[PDB]
Amino acid sequence: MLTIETSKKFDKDLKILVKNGFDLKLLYKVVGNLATEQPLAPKYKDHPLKGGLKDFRECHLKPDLLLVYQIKKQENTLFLVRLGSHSELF
Repeated sequence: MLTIETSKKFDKDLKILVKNGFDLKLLYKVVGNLATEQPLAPKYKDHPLKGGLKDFRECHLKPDLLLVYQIKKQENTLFLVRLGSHSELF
């Protein structure tokens, strides 16, 4: 399967959600849904970004939370990017 990587800005994102209301295992648990992309909220539904950067896609595991990440088939790994909410971060 594909591993799970983390970025810098990402580490600073969870710290803001964990205080307001978030779980640690939730991420390692949602990974199974990120690789398959089954839920992603029916009304939301994951989608690409396009515009010079095709290797970039964001989803929403929760009804009020996004999740930007980038896949790397070169070594089958799931590298995350961002995660949280617009109102939360700002």
